[PDB]
Amino acid sequence: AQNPNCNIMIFHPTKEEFNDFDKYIAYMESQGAHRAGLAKIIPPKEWKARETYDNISEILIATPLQQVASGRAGVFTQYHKKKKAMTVGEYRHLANSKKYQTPPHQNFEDLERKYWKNRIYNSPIYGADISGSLFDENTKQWNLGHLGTIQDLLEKECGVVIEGVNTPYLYFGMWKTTFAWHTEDMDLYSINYLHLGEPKTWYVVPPEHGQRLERLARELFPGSSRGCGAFLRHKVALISPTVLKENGIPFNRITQEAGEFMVTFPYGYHAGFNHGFNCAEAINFATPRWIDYGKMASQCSCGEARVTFSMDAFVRILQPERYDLWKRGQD
Ligand SMILES: O=C(O)CNC(=O)C(=O)O
Ligand SMILES: [Mg+2]
Ligand code: NI
Ligand SMILES: [Zn+2]
Repeated sequence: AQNPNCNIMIFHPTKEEFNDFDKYIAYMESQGAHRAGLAKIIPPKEWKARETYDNISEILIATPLQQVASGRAGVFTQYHKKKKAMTVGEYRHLANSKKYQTPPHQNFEDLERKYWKNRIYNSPIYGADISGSLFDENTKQWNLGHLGTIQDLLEKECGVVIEGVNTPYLYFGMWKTTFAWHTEDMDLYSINYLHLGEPKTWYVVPPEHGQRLERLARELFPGSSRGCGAFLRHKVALISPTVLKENGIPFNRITQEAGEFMVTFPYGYHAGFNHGFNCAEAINFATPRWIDYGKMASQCSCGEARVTFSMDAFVRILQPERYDLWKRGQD
């Protein structure tokens, strides 16, 4: 068995190997990369996502989200308070202000210490989930707006044509902006490209040990667990590495820098934080190996998780028994 300790693997494809996206994912899996839940892909030195980032300031962040925490430093939830619209140029200036900027630090490990110690005492503002793309249309390799769609994968594997579309999303972050512990919708893959700015630190639990993380979360968030049998689908709960180590949960960590891709694998729980002003682009995707994970994915039916149009068909075809109850949650 390849990669039996489930370590995060890092890949350095040549320009030739960067042509065929599906083939390279399958290669990474042949080496055991999925066992970690997360992999890093450093693009060939010849590749670029676009020529410059000099003209992005007029993108609108229609609904910036202030991430307000409750709990203790290592075990907390966050809620998202909607703020007034602002442009990317306005948000970058805000991120760089004395109130929100990254503090002085020695290295990534010192910054990580400061994040876990102090996150809860501040409320950073995240421009998340903004439909669009920063890939130049002429970038032909690993262009997250030109991937094969999940609907076409389901049709190729299972023969059933379904409605729905699959487009990328932009994330504009600042110091302390936080992504809570989750897997993807329908336990899909995700791919995330850090276009510019400061790093993003990731934590991940191997897919084979995901249920250990779920059992800890039910113990640590006991009211949320009674409210919903899949409450991590709400994407609000944080648990620190120190707490995970104290409770024997297997995980790994890695820092992504500008110019790098990360891939999350089906049922790979992940969480993390931004180091400073940055912009990332991400999208879900599928491969043939996903189909069995899609069929087994948990679902929130309490009404909190509220998701895309396109998830309807995935539930309806892969999980017909759950469909009725899940759709009640969506309506
Ligand atoms: O970058 C973020 O805030 C969150 N991204 C992801 O969870 C991802 O790409 O799957
Ligand atoms: Mg612009
Ligand atoms: Ni994710
Ligand atoms: Zn729920």
